[PDB]
Amino acid sequence: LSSSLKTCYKYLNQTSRSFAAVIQALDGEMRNAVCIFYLVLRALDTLEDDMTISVEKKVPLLHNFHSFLYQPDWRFMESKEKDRQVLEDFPTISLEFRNLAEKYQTVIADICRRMGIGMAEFLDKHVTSEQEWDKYCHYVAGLVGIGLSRLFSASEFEDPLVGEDTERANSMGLFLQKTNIIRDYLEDQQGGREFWPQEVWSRYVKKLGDFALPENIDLAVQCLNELITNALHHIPDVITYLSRLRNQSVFNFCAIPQVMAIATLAACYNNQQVFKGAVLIRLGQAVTLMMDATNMPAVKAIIYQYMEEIYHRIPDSNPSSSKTRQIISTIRTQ
Amino acid sequence: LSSSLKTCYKYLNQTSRSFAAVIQALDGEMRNAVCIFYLVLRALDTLEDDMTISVEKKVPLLHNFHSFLYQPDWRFMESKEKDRQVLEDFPTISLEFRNLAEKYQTVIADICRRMGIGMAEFLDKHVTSEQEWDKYCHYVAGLVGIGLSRLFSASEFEDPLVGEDTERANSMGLFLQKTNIIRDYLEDQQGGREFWPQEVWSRYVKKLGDFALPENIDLAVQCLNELITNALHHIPDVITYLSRLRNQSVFNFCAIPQVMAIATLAACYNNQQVFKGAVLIRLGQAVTLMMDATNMPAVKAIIYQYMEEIYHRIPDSNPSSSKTRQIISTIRTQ
Amino acid sequence: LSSSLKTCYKYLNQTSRSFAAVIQALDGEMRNAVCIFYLVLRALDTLEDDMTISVEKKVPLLHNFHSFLYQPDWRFMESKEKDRQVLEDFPTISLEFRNLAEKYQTVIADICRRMGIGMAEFLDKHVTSEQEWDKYCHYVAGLVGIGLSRLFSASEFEDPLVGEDTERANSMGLFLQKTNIIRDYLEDQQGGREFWPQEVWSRYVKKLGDFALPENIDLAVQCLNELITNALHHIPDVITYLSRLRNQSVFNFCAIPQVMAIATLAACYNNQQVFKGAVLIRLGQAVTLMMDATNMPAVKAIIYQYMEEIYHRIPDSNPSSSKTRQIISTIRTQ
Amino acid sequence: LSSSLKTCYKYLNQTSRSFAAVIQALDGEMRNAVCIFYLVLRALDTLEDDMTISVEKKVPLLHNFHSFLYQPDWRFMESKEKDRQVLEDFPTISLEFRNLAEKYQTVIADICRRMGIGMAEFLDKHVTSEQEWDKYCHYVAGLVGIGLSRLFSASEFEDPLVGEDTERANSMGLFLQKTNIIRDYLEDQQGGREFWPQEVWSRYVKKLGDFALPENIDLAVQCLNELITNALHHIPDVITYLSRLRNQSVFNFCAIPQVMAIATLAACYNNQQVFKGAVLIRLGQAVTLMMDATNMPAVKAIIYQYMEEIYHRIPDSNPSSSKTRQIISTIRTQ
Amino acid sequence: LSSSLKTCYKYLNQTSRSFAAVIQALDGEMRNAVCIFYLVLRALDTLEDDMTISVEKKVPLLHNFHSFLYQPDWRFMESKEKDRQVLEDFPTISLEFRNLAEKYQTVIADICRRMGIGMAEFLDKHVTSEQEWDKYCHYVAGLVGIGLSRLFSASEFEDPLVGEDTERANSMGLFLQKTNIIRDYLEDQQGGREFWPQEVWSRYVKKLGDFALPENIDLAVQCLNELITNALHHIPDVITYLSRLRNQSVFNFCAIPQVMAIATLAACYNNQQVFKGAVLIRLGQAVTLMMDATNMPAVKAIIYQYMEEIYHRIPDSNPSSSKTRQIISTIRTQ
Amino acid sequence: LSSSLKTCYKYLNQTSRSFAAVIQALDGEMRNAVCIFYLVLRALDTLEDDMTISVEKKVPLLHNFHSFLYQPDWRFMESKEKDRQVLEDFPTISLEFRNLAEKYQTVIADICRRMGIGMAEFLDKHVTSEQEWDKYCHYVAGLVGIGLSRLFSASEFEDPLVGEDTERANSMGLFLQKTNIIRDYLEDQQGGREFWPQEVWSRYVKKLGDFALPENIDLAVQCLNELITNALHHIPDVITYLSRLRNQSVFNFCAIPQVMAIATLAACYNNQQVFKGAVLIRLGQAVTLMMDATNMPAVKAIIYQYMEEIYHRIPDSNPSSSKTRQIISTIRTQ
Ligand SMILES: CCCCCCCCCC[n+]1ccn(CC(P(=O)([O-])O)P(=O)(O)O)c1
Repeated sequence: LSSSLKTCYKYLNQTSRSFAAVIQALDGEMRNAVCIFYLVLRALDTLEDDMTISVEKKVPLLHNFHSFLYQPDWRFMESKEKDRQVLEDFPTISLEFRNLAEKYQTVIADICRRMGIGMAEFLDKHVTSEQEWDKYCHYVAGLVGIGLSRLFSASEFEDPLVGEDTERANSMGLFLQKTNIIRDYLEDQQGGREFWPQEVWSRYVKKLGDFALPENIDLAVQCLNELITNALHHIPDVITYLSRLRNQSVFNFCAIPQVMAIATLAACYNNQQVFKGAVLIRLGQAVTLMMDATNMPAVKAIIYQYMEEIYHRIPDSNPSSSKTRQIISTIRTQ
Repeated sequence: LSSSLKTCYKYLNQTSRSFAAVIQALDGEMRNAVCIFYLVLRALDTLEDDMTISVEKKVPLLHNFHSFLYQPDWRFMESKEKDRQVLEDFPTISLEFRNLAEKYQTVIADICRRMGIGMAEFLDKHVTSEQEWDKYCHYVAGLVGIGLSRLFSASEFEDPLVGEDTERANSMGLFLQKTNIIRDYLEDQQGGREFWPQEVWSRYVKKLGDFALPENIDLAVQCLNELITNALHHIPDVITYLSRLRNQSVFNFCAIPQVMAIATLAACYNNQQVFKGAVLIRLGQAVTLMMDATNMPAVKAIIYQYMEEIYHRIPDSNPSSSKTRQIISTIRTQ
Repeated sequence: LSSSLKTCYKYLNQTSRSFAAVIQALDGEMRNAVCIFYLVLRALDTLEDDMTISVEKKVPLLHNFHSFLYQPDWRFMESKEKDRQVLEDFPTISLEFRNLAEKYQTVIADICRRMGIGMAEFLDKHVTSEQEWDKYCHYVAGLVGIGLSRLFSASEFEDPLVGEDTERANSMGLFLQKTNIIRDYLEDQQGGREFWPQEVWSRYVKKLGDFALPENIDLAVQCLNELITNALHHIPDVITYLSRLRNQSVFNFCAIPQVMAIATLAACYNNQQVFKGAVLIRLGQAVTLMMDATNMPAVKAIIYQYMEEIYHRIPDSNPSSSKTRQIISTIRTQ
Repeated sequence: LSSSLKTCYKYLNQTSRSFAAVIQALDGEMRNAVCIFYLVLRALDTLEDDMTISVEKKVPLLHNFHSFLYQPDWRFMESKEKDRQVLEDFPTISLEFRNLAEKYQTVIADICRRMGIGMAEFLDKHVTSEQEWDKYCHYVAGLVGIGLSRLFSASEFEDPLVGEDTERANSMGLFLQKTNIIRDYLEDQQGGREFWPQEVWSRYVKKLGDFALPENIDLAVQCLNELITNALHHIPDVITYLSRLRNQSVFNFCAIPQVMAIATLAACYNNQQVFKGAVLIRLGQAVTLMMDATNMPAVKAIIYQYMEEIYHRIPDSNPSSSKTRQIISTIRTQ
Repeated sequence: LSSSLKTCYKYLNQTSRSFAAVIQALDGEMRNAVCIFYLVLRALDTLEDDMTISVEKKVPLLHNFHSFLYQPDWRFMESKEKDRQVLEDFPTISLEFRNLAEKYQTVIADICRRMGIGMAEFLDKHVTSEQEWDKYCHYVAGLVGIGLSRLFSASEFEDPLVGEDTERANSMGLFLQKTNIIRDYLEDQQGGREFWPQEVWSRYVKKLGDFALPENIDLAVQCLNELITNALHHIPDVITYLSRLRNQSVFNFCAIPQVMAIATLAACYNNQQVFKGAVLIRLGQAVTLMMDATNMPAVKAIIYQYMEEIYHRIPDSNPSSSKTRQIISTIRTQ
Repeated sequence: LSSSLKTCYKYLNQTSRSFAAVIQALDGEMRNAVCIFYLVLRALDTLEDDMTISVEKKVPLLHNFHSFLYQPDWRFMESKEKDRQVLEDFPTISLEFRNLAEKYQTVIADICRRMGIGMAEFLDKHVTSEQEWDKYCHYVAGLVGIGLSRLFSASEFEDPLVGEDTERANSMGLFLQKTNIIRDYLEDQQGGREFWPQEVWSRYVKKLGDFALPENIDLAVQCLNELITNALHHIPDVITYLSRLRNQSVFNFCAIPQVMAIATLAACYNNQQVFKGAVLIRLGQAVTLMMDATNMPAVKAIIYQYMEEIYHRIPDSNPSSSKTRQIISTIRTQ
């Protein structure tokens, strides 16, 4: 019907290779709510990425983005980023945002407000400590998990307990983000962006860029393995979060991406290829090829299979070997 | 128990490459009702297929087929087709037909009667307009969908609405038949049959067979895309139909073929391979590799994913490009 | 919490390539109960396998194994088998066994007692009759299915009937054991172990080992098909058992191995490769690659498909051909 | 099966009028856990109650009571209290405690250690301030609510948030205790124990025992009303707590006592009978006489009705009148 | 939060002795929506009540009441009725009305309009025919059931069919209103209000008020029984309606009142007390004393028991004996 | 609609003091199916009760009763029993029976047959051993439970596992029957019928009627307790049976009768009143007066409370005492 809503779903598919389908498969009111949430977040993220926008011009844009949702004519025409159209045709997006029930608007605007402050905070600095890593990931992904959880509950398709558990919801976002940051080292490196925590990579090399030098491959993998081990600590929370869900369309939406990130970490673990090029995500063992990620018991088994894929490859010599076995042990035994 | 019922199930597995498994997995009374229904339709389809049966003899056979279901000793012994066994031993099958609850008999006979009349009508002509294309598919597949739907409701395993909404049920069949007709262009051409609507292909070449000529590949593909674009229009109905199902065994039976057809059309889209041989039914992206077609939400996501696969390949120079984008856009927004 | 329980799960993953994942996915109490059960069975199985332990020395260990579960310090340090770790660190396993609720201990201890008795029984004899084959399989697998079934009922996650029907539960074990025995012919031969029932292979050759000879390949496949035909008889019971399950985690745990077994039999049927090396278990038709083994209707479909995969490869000449067709027919018509 | 567990349930019934039935009705694991938890707390409570034991001998016992749980032979044979049997045959109870899953053991032991510390602390003093009243109630009731919530979560029959939100769990306990303390004024005076906050009753009389004086009945009722108004403040939390529950057996166990407590408070409100004898708990209005406390909405309705029963009888002349009306309004509106 | 909303709930508990509790127990948005709806209906009803308000001054107030919802300052200070508080502080109510999601406002406003119209229409006449009785009940209660039903569907806590089947919803209001009109005969007569249909009572006496004269007690009871029999015809629709509800909080809200109405009719049937004083609503047999009205099957059982309580007390010589038996027979059999 | 069906429901209410309401509350096809099943069962029982019918005339009526269901004009106008109307108007009943789906007919027919056979057998003898007592109860109550269970499963409102479990369905029946037999001793004696197992009452008195003698009150009570103790042994099965149920209407129907019987036994236990006059069924403690029997945990709680009510009154001086405690402790610990 609505031509503007049509445009939004067009944008959703243009900017989301890996979420559009599951988003469109969401039950009732969640469909549009999550679609709109994805688009405005996409716009806020594009603003953050655009390095052609000076920091002093970017801070206000990020700080006041949540208010733009209520400015019918607001738009940004100076972006040179690839997803710039959601910024250039933002009026069509904010229009549909204002068409959403108020309970959804409140959540989306709140997350944008907080995300903007968070992104602005890290514009002038690099992630140093692992604690700072969690903070950054909390700002660009954790809040997304929290926001989404609140939309699920406000829609009534999910229990109020889902949106209430902000800790676990934050973990869902932290896990996906860390996995992406780890996987995209080379890509981010070649792009002038540094996301790997400094207090970690500085124990291996002088400059993050050195992991890009073939003569430092050994040290690079060791660091890679330490970061992966860090990310695995979020899996217990992920499993707890998914176990609470009761709506199938919501379960598929939340589970598939977590399982893909896990498959991603398994393929990247102790993999020199992370620093040479792209890594191929292989489908799995025999038991996995018999199930898919659409029921909780099956999701656990698929995760456990991937954990052993890793556990099996842990080199006694890796300086994170014990930590890696420990967290995988915890995941198995829980 | 019954040896004749056993023989029936033997013939089902011998004559149904892709439906036998799901049919045998159907709950209660539906199992036998659908088994027999499949057997008589296959027998009817074989009569129509056999080019060694003169039109003079064929017309009466197709018109009166439905009544043979009531004649204990009727059988045909002159078929040369591969599945002739269901015809030569029709008494065994007709015997089991008469054992079904009267309510299922009504549906089965009614569909055979209408289908036979329909097949007789197309013995002396080819499909011309797109309207005739729908009419033809209605007779050989649409009615099959209507029949099955009415059986589902009659058995009470599915809501009355399932059997009542004949339009949606018809679409389910039309989508599969059109998809198969598109896929099998080359196999049918070498077989002496023409199913592609003449009013569509005549606007590209002079004879349908011209598409098999390496020098016409481009026009051939433009026609392929137009027809695929025609088939895509049934998807909203397929989704509506599937979303109404409540029985797991019925859901698997109905959803599996649909998703298969959809992946098939995605693989054929703008693919020149359609005119050189058989086409690869890929595997999917990552989001799909983690989902199977057993719950509505997952099916929607898989369908939406295949829709994007097609959307990504729509060349701007294709004369149907705008139409193809249009229908996909509607499927996303609904 | 407990580090001993963690060690147990470490052992589970070290000794079980294909069960660990689905075992860890079991709901609540069944998780640790099945884990521990798997581990004690594995310890008992290892003692049994060890050919460096004389029969006189071995018998008392098998007979009293169930009692060692209550000897806090008991362990066995003289094994050279691959999984000896579970025997050498048995106190860690029995400690957790004694932590399980008493109702579970009773079931596990009872199965261990009866299994040791049976295992002792066969230390000095080979399998002769087919009836002896069922008894041996009952001892090393059938009882496992009965034990597990009693754990499911006692946990209340499954109906009281699952545990009470020892016959259906027994068939579950027999089917997996027979399938493995059939598949591992060559590996067992080169190991000095013989499990194919003598009365069956003797009607084809003088020494079971002759099947390993290239010149007897024809008689080999014939024996292979007769045994496979024997195994198929448990499938009706397998299906009955699975259709009573109501817990999803227990369903995945029970269904997946049975399906893998069936896929294996289909692959081995009329295959010379069984006598030359490892057999490649391949994908499946189209209808199967669309579904996974996590819902009863889908499992039925998957099974029916493999049945037809065997059925239509049955050589007219084969001595069992008519037996094979008859059981498959019974499986479909039920 | 085991007579020691049978014996435990025997003691559970001898020592609990209003809990034994609902406790035995708890699903799976929670049954024995809560049963044992109840028995040990009853044993601890019996020691504390016994004025026959000297303070310097009682303190160490209360402090180390948690440790006896691990001492197979520990037992107390010098008590004169009615429920002395649980102390005399503690080995039976501790044996079963040690048979519970470790996760339950640590929760129970932890609560017993903390409860003992608080109990010892209040041996030589009475409740002065209202803040002290919460503290005393925390030690003898709040912690039980926290302990039970942790057990519910650990059993997985309830959400992780139930065991995490110790504040809400605490309120469940404080509400029941305060109510009982308010109700049992007379009974306690005649027993030599003082539980009404001195800082509260002191503003009305000179000695708590004066409310027992006919001539002071009016000051009494006013103090009664002030304390009840204090208790009514835990209701919002009680509603928050009960709203998170998803297991019916746990819901019954938690909701029934809360509702009875609220009925008791409504009956005692501005009732002189409190200072004369036992107060009878009425029938409830018409709306409540068609609803039982087994589903949250019904429980809410029941609670709201009792709130009105109290709101209707608030005397303007009462000094707490405004406060009372306020808390009720907050409960109504949330 | 909002002090105005707080005030609204205070008035709800002031003006509604029997709906306040279940309204406050409604889930999410239905809570405030229904509370406000009740308040505005109460104000409209109180205007209509005030005899101190001349006809030509009242008619406008009734017709334009639906508009005062949007007049921020609108308020009436000349009422003497007991619930005058809601008219004097109407802006507070109207304010909260405007805070509701428009989809709710739309429903409420539409009902207040159609209600004021009908109310106006009856200001100068009495109820003559039975058809006119239905019309009057439609206006003061039927429309209410429609409005509430439409609020439920718009909240989506209930299926769309609920707000769709206006006839069934109308029946809900008609059953309650008739029951109350029957029950409050004396109270209404003493107030100068006559709601019993003249075409029914004039067959017994000359003036409806004569039923208040002890000498006409027998005739009064006969008429009483005729009207009750009339009311019973709405029961089939009440059961149908309730059976479609899916939200527990909505079910309690709807079922409790209906069950209390049926119990009231049962107590009033062939009961002289109706004309002497008030009637006590009876416990219930033994089967009912074992269930509450919170689940459909239980509600049906309660309803059937009350029908039998009536059926057994039907006097053969009663003028409606056959009609009464007929409808109760219809109810049992459906 | 059907006037014959209406008449059927009139007889249900006429002949069934307690079950009518809950039977009419059953979902869909179970309603009529169970109503009709109750009527035929009542007719068949009335034939048996009629002592004016000679044994040689009675026997054939019983054995062939099951065939009368298909004999349209069959009826019996010679009964003097109070419920004779069901026999005289049997054609109305047999008519509606034949309107029931064939699946329901089979069960009812099958049950009547087997029940008639069993009733004939006991026409000339008395219940001797307790094993005989179970046999009799099996024929007049147990089979009813087996039938109902099958009707539930056949209707598909209850899982197939309910119909299958015959031993527990039997226990359900045996418990009610034994309970009524124990309660109606006096009434059965003054009626010339003896049902207490001779082998048990013979160890107390010479003639079962002696218990009616005030001089044997002590031996009477003792015998009473020994029988009640006997009955209690069915409770574990009763609890297991109900725990399996999933449909609410079926649950109320099954649960309520069992709770009443339990309450009955509780009131009768060690109560002389049994031999003097009608026994009264008490309220039930505080906790129970808070729950109804519509959810399994509440039912367990109710049962457990009544069990305590009996355990409390077990006199050490009784000779069954140990047996009584033993069984109750088992019902509690399981
Ligand atoms: C599967 C749940 C039901 C299993 C038991 C079904 C048979 C019950 C046998 C007891 N029985 C015998 C006579 N009655 C009639 C009973 P009623 O219809 O309420 O008059 P009651 O006189 O109250 O005991 C019941």
